[PDB]
Amino acid sequence: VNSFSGYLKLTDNVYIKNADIVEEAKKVKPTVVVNAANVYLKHGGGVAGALNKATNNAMQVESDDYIATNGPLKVGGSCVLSGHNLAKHCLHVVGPNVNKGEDIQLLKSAYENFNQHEVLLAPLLSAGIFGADPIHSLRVCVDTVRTNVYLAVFDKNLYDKLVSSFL
Ligand SMILES: CCc1c[nH]c2ncnc(NN3C(=O)CC[C@@H]3C)c12
Ligand SMILES: [Cl-]
Repeated sequence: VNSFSGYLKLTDNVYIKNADIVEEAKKVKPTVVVNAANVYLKHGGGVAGALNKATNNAMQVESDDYIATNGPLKVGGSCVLSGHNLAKHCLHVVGPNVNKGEDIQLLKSAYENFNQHEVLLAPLLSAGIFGADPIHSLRVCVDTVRTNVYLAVFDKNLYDKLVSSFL
């Protein structure tokens, strides 16, 4: 038993809710919150901008030090950093940005990072401002992640579409 509440069980291991991931994180304080990161960990907008704002920019400060030491992530890759006031850890995961021509097949690689964590709160990777169809992102998630994932979808109209088209 865990502290997540109000989710639709899509499968044995995937759950979904209409909520802002930032508010879910503040309420639950999960072990792992997933950020929809870019390779430079420049958290300007979308999920990343919202999470970073909620940390009062501490996420960005930590991220800039990470990049200065290690260089950029790979598309499809990830790193574990602090979750600051939102979670124990933040798993920064880079899904492909189809607006930049990046291979949508890399979305499966991106979701594979989730399997290194038993339970995660997460957004739909590559969707939103990253340009991919959220319906596709949800399907890849279900077909790739085997650990317990709680997906927060802020857009209510999209949530309804994701639910209705699922089975
Ligand atoms: C609007 C930005 C945002 C803030 N907090 C969020 N929490 C969850 N998802 C979010 N955005 N997204 C959707 O709602 C559908 C896919 C895309 C990632 C957000
Ligand atoms: Cl977004």
